[PDB]
Amino acid sequence: MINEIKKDAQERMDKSVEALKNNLSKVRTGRAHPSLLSGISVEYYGAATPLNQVANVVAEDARTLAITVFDKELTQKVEKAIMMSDLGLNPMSAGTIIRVPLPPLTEERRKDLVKIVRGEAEGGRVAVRNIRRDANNDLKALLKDKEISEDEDRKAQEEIQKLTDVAVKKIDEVLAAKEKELMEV
Repeated sequence: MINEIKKDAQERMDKSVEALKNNLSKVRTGRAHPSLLSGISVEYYGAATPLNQVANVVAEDARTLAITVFDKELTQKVEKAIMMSDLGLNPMSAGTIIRVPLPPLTEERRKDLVKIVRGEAEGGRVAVRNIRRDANNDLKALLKDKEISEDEDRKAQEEIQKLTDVAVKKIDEVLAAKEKELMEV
């Protein structure tokens, strides 16, 4: 059962990492990231529809987003949706294209978002550490039931340790990159 425990821990940590990245993607920076608008929804033929199903979102340049609405009848609803997302964005349209510049961060706002991303990172780290703790306890149960040897338990913990260190390093790197962007003035 050691292998099942290791694989489980690995899948759980990998997903904790993805969860962190997803969360950070919702944090606006001075740089263009189509992902920032992933949560945008527009009323289409009576139903709340994802932005990506009614338009393509691309980075025109490092600091500008370009949104092309496929149906000309949706351009203004899309634009309004963006203004409603309260991201401090000023979308401007023409035809089916909505240009959305990414404005620079004010000092006060930069320090606030840094706090937020560093806090999210810490959450990812505690998540991964909870998984290591949960996996190591599962190994202990086996050891104590005499299902695995002490040496197998110790080797397993070592592996768990490595999965932990990698996940945490991944989290630290993702944080660094995000802070680097936030520090851009």
